[PDB]
Amino acid sequence: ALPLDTTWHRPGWTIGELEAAKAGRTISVVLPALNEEATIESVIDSISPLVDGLVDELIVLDSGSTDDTEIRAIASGARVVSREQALPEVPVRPGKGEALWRSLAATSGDIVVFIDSDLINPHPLFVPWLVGPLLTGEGIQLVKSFYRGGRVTELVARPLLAALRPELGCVLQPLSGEYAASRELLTSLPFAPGYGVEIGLLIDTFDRLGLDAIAQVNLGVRAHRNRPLDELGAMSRQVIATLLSRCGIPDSGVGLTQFLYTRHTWPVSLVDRPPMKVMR
Amino acid sequence: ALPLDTTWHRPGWTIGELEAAKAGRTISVVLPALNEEATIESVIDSISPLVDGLVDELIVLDSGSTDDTEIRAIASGARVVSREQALPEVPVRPGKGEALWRSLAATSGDIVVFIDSDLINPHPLFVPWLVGPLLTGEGIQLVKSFYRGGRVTELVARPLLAALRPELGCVLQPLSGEYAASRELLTSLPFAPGYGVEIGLLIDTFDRLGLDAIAQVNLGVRAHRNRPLDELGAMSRQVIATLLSRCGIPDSGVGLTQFLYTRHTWPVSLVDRPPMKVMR
Ligand SMILES: O=c1ccn([C@@H]2O[C@H](COP(=O)(O)OP(=O)(O)O[C@H]3O[C@H](CO)[C@@H](O)[C@H](O)[C@H]3O)[C@@H](O)[C@H]2O)c(=O)[nH]1
Ligand SMILES: O=c1ccn([C@@H]2O[C@H](COP(=O)(O)OP(=O)(O)O[C@H]3O[C@H](CO)[C@@H](O)[C@H](O)[C@H]3O)[C@@H](O)[C@H]2O)c(=O)[nH]1
Ligand SMILES: [Cl-]
Ligand SMILES: [Cl-]
Ligand SMILES: [Mn+2]
Ligand SMILES: [Mn+2]
Repeated sequence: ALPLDTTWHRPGWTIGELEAAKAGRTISVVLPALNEEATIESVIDSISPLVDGLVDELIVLDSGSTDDTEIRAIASGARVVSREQALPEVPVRPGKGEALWRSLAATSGDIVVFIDSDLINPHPLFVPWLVGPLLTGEGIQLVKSFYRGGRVTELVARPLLAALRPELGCVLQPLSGEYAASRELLTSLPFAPGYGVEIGLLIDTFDRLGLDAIAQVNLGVRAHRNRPLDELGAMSRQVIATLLSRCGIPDSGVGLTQFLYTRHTWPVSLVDRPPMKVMR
Repeated sequence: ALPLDTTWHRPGWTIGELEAAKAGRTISVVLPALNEEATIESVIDSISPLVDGLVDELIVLDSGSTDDTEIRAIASGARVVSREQALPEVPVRPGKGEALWRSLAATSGDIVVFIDSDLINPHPLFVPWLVGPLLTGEGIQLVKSFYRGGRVTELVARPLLAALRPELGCVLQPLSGEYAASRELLTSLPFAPGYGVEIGLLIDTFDRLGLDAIAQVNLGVRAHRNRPLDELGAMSRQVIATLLSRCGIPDSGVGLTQFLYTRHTWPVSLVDRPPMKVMR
């Protein structure tokens, strides 16, 4: 009933059917992680039984952790790849976008799945639920999750999309960290910096391929790290810079300032990474 | 230390000094109210001792209440003015902006003060603190309050201003409902609809008069009705339509939709009321 292919109920497919449907295509899973020692093990454990079956590859992309993220992820059997290791010829910039962009060079799967590493008790059918529409459908090259409280999503991302790309008004969670896409699409698109990366991929995919190429899947309920409002403001600012730029609007480049009563300025970036294709 | 005149500490002035400084100028106070029976009395009580002294006029602008707002405000001694009564030649539209715009025709003070009517225990020096810089300073024609959690302010309004009008980055509470301004300025400016009205007045004042004409004052701590996120999303959407329009950006006019799992669409308006001047 939406112009967008939307699975509302627990998808039907079994692990075996999904695996059959691959037909020579490979699947990489990527867990970006910055200081997530309390949750990383459980996220890995939820996925690693799929490895050498439905999933051909799982990595943790460690984004500069100074806690025990790497040693715990290793103890869980995971290959852990630093930003450095992932693309050593290019100096490292901070932010999630960079980490995901670099993960394209550390993986070789025809389909790439992203899952956040701060999730509290993730379901082991997250990945199968997400590759469903890529594997069985035709035309689909991006799958976003939705769930059941997304303050930045509900107050910033979705109202700005109603304002400037109303066609995407039917995406329920445009900022979701859990999503899958073809390598062909991801290495052809630029990667916005920091927390701008999801909203950039969504709009560029739509602008380049239209809605027919985009699916969304219910993953149930989502629980993750709840962050203080001051941190979310910084995030929101980067979401706005990236969204305005994709819509042709000039962004000042001036970072958000907050007065807690003292003055702090958060970084914002107007620099995207290019399509990973150009690094061939 | 800011390009904006900012009173950080309890203003010095006394009620008598402020009253002397009026020099023939009159002061109207306006309380917009939609279904605020639990708080309206205390807000009125906090201000009505100023009447016939510092304040020449106090009204409640009743915005269509179906609870006991009017009868309680009356029992508190307040003149209660409906949207109808305030400007009978023009049919009533919904939203806060309309109510404030109409209040310009129901008042005659050279200075107009707005105070929200859902405030929990407001301080009786709110109004004196707000008219301070209009009464004593020179050049000032708008005074906004700030305070000490403003989710729409911190995630939408202030980051969008950093993006599109960075000069206003130093306004700490651009959406505050407690503020004062000259009649000359207010009847010269258009009034954005619904919850767009504050952000519209701020940007138009700046664009027309620059920062020198704008002051802000600490009013301490603010407590008010906490609204559900779905309601705030609608608010945020109107804040965005109004902000984009003042910045020269085309807004789709498409209202926000939410899926709670069922589909609802909230109204958004691209229609401003004209300067009240044209209704002379
Ligand atoms: O520099 C960074 C920052 C974050 N992360 C990881 O990225 C994931 C999501 O980060 P988080 O700090 O938990 O973001 P959220 O506050 O949850 O933001 C939501 O909205 C963001 C904007 O789209 C998305 O990037 C997020 O995935 C989404 O969960 C987590 O596993 C982090 O460890 C990094 O790897 N590097
Ligand atoms: O149609 C309406 C809606 C609201 N109100 C009154 O306006 C005031 C503020 O409304 P509220 O629902 O409490 O808004 P907030 O969620 O607090 O929104 C904040 O941010 C808004 C956008 O700028 C401002 O309009 C508000 O004053 C500010 O408090 C209250 O006294 C309401 O009774 C009306 O009179 N008519
Ligand atoms: Cl291409
Ligand atoms: Cl004029
Ligand atoms: Mn998170
Ligand atoms: Mn309120």
